[PDB]
Amino acid sequence: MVHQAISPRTLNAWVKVVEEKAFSPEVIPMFSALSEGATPQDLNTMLNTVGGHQAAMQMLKETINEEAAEWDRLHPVHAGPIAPGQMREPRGSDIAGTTSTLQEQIGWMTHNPPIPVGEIYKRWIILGLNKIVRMYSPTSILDIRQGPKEPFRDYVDRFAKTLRAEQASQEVKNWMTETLLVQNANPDCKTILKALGPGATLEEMMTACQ
Amino acid sequence: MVHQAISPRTLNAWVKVVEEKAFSPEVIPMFSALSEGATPQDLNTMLNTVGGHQAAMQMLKETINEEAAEWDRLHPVHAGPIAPGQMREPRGSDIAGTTSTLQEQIGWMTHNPPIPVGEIYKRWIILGLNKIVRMYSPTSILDIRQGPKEPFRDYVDRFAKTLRAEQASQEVKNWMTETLLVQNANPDCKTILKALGPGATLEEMMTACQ
Amino acid sequence: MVHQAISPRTLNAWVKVVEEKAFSPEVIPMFSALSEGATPQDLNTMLNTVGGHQAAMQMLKETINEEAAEWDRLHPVHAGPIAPGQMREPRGSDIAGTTSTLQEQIGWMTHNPPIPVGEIYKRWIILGLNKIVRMYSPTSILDIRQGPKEPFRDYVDRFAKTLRAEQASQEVKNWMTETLLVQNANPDCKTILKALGPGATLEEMMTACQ
Amino acid sequence: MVHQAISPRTLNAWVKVVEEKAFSPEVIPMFSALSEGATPQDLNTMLNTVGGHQAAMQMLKETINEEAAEWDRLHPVHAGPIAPGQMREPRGSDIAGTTSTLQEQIGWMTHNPPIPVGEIYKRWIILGLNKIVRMYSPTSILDIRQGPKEPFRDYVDRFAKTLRAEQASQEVKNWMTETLLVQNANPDCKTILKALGPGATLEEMMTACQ
Amino acid sequence: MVHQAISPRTLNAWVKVVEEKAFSPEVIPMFSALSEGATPQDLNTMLNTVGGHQAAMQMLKETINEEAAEWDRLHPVHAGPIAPGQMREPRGSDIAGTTSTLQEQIGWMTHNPPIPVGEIYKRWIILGLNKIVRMYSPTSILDIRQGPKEPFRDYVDRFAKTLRAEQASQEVKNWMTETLLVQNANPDCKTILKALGPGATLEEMMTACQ
Amino acid sequence: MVHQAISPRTLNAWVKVVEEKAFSPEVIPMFSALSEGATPQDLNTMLNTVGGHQAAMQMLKETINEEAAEWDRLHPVHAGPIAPGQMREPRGSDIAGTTSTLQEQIGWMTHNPPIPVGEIYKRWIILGLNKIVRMYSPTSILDIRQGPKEPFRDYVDRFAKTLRAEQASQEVKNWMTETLLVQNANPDCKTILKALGPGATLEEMMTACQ
Repeated sequence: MVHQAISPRTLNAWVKVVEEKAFSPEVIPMFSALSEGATPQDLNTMLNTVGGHQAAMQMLKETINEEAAEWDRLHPVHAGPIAPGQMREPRGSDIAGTTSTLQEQIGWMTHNPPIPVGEIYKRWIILGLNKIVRMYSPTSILDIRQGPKEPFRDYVDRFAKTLRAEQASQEVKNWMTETLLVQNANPDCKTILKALGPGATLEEMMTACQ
Repeated sequence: MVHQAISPRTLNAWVKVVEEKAFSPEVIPMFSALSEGATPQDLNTMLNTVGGHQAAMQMLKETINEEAAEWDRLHPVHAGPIAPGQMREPRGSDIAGTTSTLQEQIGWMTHNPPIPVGEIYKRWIILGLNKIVRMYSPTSILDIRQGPKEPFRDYVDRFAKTLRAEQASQEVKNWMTETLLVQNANPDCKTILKALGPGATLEEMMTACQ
Repeated sequence: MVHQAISPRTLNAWVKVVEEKAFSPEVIPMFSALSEGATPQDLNTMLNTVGGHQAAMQMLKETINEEAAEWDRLHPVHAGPIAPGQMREPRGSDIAGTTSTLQEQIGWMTHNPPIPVGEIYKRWIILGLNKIVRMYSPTSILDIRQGPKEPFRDYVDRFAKTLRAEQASQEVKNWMTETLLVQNANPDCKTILKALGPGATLEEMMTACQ
Repeated sequence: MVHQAISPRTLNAWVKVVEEKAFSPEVIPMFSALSEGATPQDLNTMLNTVGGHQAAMQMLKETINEEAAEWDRLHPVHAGPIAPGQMREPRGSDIAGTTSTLQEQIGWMTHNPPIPVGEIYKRWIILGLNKIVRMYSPTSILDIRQGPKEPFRDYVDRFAKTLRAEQASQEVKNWMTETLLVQNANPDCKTILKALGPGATLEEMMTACQ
Repeated sequence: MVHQAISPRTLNAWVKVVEEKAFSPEVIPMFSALSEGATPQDLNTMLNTVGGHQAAMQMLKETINEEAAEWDRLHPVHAGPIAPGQMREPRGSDIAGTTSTLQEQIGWMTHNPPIPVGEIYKRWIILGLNKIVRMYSPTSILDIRQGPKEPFRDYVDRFAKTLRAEQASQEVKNWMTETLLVQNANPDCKTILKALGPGATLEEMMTACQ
Repeated sequence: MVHQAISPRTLNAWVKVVEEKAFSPEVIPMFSALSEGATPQDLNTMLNTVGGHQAAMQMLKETINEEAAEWDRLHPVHAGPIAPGQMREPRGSDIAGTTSTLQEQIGWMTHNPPIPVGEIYKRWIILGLNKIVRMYSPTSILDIRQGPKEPFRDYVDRFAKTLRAEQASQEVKNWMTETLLVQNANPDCKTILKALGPGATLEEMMTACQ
C-alpha cells in the first residue's frame, strides 16, 4: 500500500526557504510546514536538500547525535526476542532513516500504536534549528572593503572572490561591482583610485596600488 | 517498580546554577548540595545539561575516566562467573555512565548493600569540579580593548563576533557597546572615534580605520 | 562479443574539450553529446580520462558520492537474496563504475528492460559538473603581477612557477615573459625594471630587487 | 599475608615532595627512600599521584617504554605453557604495573623465588627520573615580562594566566604583581607605566599601551 | 632459461643516467633504451636504484597506481578458480612487483605465450616518466641568491646549509662559495660584504650583518 | 656454546666513541671494528645504546627498512613446510632480532652452514651509517647569537637552553656564558651590552634591552 505524499512542489517550498532565505531565519512557517511531523525520509530530504550552512548541518548533527545519545540514554536500547518485528527503539541510524527504512518506518510510524520516528527525530531537529538561528549570524560582503592597513591587491582579489561568492543577477553584478568596489578599496587606496577616477580592467589601477 | 523522581524544576535548579554561573565557581556549594550523591543518569543529566566550560567537562571527564582507571587499578573486576552480585556489579564504564542501564543504576543504588555508582562517579566528578573552580577563569568582551596595536577594523570584527558571542539585551548591548567600543578602542583608535565624534553604520568609522 | 563502440578518437573528442578549452563550460552540450547517456565504463572512462581540474573533479566526486548516498537513500537499497542475478540493484559503487563487471554493467544497461546505471550515474556527473563549471572560476598567470609588498624574487618565483605552469611554445614563452614580467611587476618593482631598463639573466636585475 | 601497607600519609610525603619541590630535583635521597622496593601498584601510585610535570611523565614514560622494550629485549618471554609454581613472568605491561593484580605483583616479589617487579620497574623509573632531574629545569613567572617588542596586553595576560598559574596568596600575588608587572614591562613599556605613575583597572594604563 | 643476468655495471649504466642527470628531465630516452623493456625485478631495480626525486618516484607512482586502477579497470577481474595457474591474471600488485616471486613473474613474462607483467608494468612506468620529464623542473643553490628584505645572517645560513645540501669538491666549494656567496648576498648585504672586504669565519662579517 | 661474551666495556667502548665525539664520524673504523659484523642483539644493542642524532637513527632505520624490503626484494620469503626450524627467510624483523631471537639467531649464525643475520643486517647498518656520516653534519650553539633582528631575551633564552643543551664543566659554563653570550649577540645588541658595560644576572640588562 502506498499513500500519495510530499511533492517536489512542497520540496520547492522547502527549497524555497532556502531560496528566500538560504542562510537567514525567516524560516518559521517553512519549518512549520516541513515539520508536519515527517518521517525520516522527508526529513532526510530536507536535510538532504539542505545547503547554505554546513555548520548548521553540523549544528543539528551534533544535536541530533546527542539526541541519539539521549535517545539511548533515555531509552537504553532494551533487547528482546523482537516478537513480531517491532519498532526497534530508534537510534541515530533510525534518525538517518535506517532501521525500519521508510516504508517500514512509516510502518512503525503509523503503526498504530505508533513508533513515529521522524517526528521524534523531528524533535531532534527541532532541537537544533532555532538555536541555529541563535547560532548562525551571517555574513556580508560589504566590509570586504580593504582592511586597515590591508593592501589593495588582495583587496580586490578578495573582493573578487567574494563577488564571485556573492548573490544573483549579472546585471547587478557588473555594475554593482564597480559601485561597491569603489569604496571597497580602503579609503586611502580608494582615494588613489578615485584619484585615478576611472580605469577599466582592474589591473592597471591595481597596478598602481600594488 | 517505580519511584517518583527528579524534576526538571530540579533541572531548573541545575540550570539555576548554570545560568547563574555557566563559566565560574561561586555557584557550587549549593550545586554540590544539589548533587544529592547521584546516579549515573542524573549525573548524565548534568553532563547532558552541561556546557559553558568546554574544558571543564573536558578535563574532568578524563579525570573521571582515569578515576575509573583508578577504580580499575584498585579493582577492575578482577573476577569471572557470578550469580549477579551487588546488583551485578560494575566497572569503570558503568562509572563512566556507560554500562549502567537504568535499572543498573537504581539497582546498584538501592540494592542493599548498594553499589553507589553515581556516588563514585560523583566522586570522580567531585574530584574535578573543584579544580575547575580551582583554576577556571573567565573572561570578557570588555577585553576587546584594543591592546597594543590592535586595529579597529579587526576590532569591529572583534567585537562583532565577540558581541555575537555576547548576549542579554541587545538593546542594551548596543548602547553600551558603542560606548564600550569607544573605550575598547586603543586611544589612538579611540581618537579616530573621537575624531569621528558620531558615526552610525560602522563603515564610515571603519573607513577611518581603512 | 560486442555491439561495437567508442574509441580513443572519441576520446580525442573528450579530450577535445579539454585541450580546447578545458575551462570551457561552453562545451557541455558537446559533452552532453559525448555523453550518449553514458555507461559506467564510459562514464568511468571519462572520469578516467579526466585531468587538469581535480578541484572541479573534487566537487563532482562529492556529488557522485552524494548521488551514491542518494541512490541508496532515495532508493533504500531494498534488496534481499537474489533470484536470477538481475544486475544486483546498483549501489553507489556500481554507480561509481565499480560493482558489476563492466560488461555486466553494460549488460545491465542494455538489459531489456535494463538496469541502466550509467544514466543515473550520468546524472550524477551532471550533478556536479555543470555547476562546477558554472562557478569553477580559473586562474591566470597574468594575475601574477606583483603584490603590494611583493618583491621580484618572489615574483620570479611566482611568475616563473606559474610560467612553469604556463602552456605553449617556448618561443612565445620567452618573449611575453619578459614583457609580461615587465608588466606583472608591482609598479615599484616595475619601476626597478624600468629603472633597470635592460638586463638579461634575471639575477642582476633581481639583485637590484633584493 | 593480607598485610599492612603504605599510607596516604606516606604517599602524602611523596606527594609532599612534589609539594615541596614540585619541579626541583633535590628530592633524591627521599626519592630513593620512598622508592624503597616499591610495588608496581605503588609505583603506579607514584605515577598516579604524579602531576605538574607531564613533560616529566612523558619523558620518563619513554624510558619506561624502552624499559619494557628492554625487558622483552633482554628477555622476550621465552616460554610457552605456564606450569604451576611460576608467578607468571612479567612483561612490560606488568612492569608498567599493568598486567597483574597486586597479588601478582607481591606474588612476584615475595614469591620466593621472586620476580622483582617493583625493582625492575624501579630501574625503569629511575631510568626516567634521573634524566628528569638531570635536565629538567623549569620555568618562571618573572619571565612574564614584556620582552623586547612585547606589549602590554599580553603582558598582562601573561600576567594573568601566569600569575594565575602561579602558587601562594592572592594577596601576595597582587602586590608583588604590580611590583613585578611594572618592571617586567619592557623599559619603554615600564616607562609608560612609570609615566602612568599609578592606575588601577588595567585598561586605562593598558589603553595607553594600546 | 635460468640464464646469467643484469649487472651492476648495467646499474652503473642506470646510474650513469642518474649521476649524469639525477633530478633533471633529459638523460632519459637513452635510459629508456637502456630500460630494454624491463620486467619486475628490474623494473623494481630501477625503482630500487631509484632515489633523488621521491616526488618523481611519486609521480610515477600515481601513474602506476592509476595504471593499476586502469589495469583493474580494464581487467575487471575475470579471474575465478584458476586452472593450473597459467601466469596468473595480473592485478595492480603484480604490476607493482608485488605479486609473484620473481621467477614466476619472470615466467609470466618469459613464458610463451607469456603473460608478461613486467612489460605492462614497464608500460606503467613508461607511462609516468616522460611526464616526469614533463614534470620535474629543477633546482639550484645559486638561487640562494639572497632575498629581498631579509638578513644575510640566515642568508648565509641558509646558504650554508644549502651548501651542505650542496655537493662536489669542497675545495671548489669554498672558493665559489665566497664568490657566489658574495653575490648571493643582497646588494645591500653584498655591499656590507663589500664593505667588509675580507673576513674569514663567517661570523664576524655576519656579525656586521646582524 | 652457552658462551661467555661481550661487555659493557665493549659498550664503554661503543660509548667511547659516542661519548668521545659522537658527531666525529672519525669513529667509524673503530665502530665497525667494534661491530665485528655481530648479531641482532648486540647490533640491536648498539642501536639501543644509540643516541645523539635521532635523525641518524632514523635514517638508518629508514635504510634498514628499505633493506628489509630489499631483503625480501632480493630474496622474498618462499616459505612452506620447514624442516629443522632453519633460518626462515629473514627480514627486517629478524633484523630487529625479532624473528629468531638471539640464541636461535646465533644458532643460525654459527649454524654451520650459517645464517648470520646480524651480519646481513650489519650490511643494513652499513647501508645507513655512511650516509650518516657523510651528511650528518651537526650543529653549533655559538650560532645562537642575538639575531639579525632576533632579540635578546630569546637570545639569552636560546642560549640558555642551548647552553643547557650544551656539554661540559660548570666552570666553563659560567664563564663562557658571559663571554660568549655578549658578543654572539648581534652587534647592535652587543652594543647594548657594551653599553651595559657590566650587569649581573642577565635580566636587568635584558629588561633594559627589551
